[PDB]
Amino acid sequence: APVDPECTAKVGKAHVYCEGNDVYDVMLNQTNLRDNNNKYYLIQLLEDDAQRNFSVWMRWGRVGKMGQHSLVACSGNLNKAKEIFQKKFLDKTKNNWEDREKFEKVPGKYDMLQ
DNA sequence: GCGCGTACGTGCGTTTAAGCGGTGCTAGAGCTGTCTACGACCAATTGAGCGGCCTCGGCACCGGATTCTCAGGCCTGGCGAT
Repeated sequence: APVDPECTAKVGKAHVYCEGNDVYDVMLNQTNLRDNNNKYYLIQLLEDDAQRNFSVWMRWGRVGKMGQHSLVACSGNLNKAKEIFQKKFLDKTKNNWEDREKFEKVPGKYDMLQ
């Protein structure tokens, strides 16, 4: 699970956060020819290499384009970083992160790659 | 090949002058009669029209010069989607 190369402030200084089978790195997509949508949204919970400190990276646009981004700082509070990661995934897909081993999908919202 | 905008083809209802048969009249095409205006007939005169003759400048056109306009390019704002 690599850190986004567009995360130029934190790539090569941090890793993706993981626990047991779970991995806090996910790419969302939404494509719809009726209204000409073809877009993406990357989400990553990142932890620094040298110290127990956290951020949520996010990067989005039209598919294959640079678009926009944000690096949300969480200090030593992993629970805040988990909450922000899970909230963005929930708001973009109308369904939970945790009890979704089977990926159900709804209209007007993002899909997710494997 | 086709998205989608619309106008006339097709069915029902209203009502008006087309189509019609009788009544009635004089407007005017056609018949019969008047009579003199004028083309073609018939001839001599004579110059305009047409056949041969020039002769000159309108036109085509080759040399040289300038403007018109199509083809081959260039850059900044509108607003599209994120």
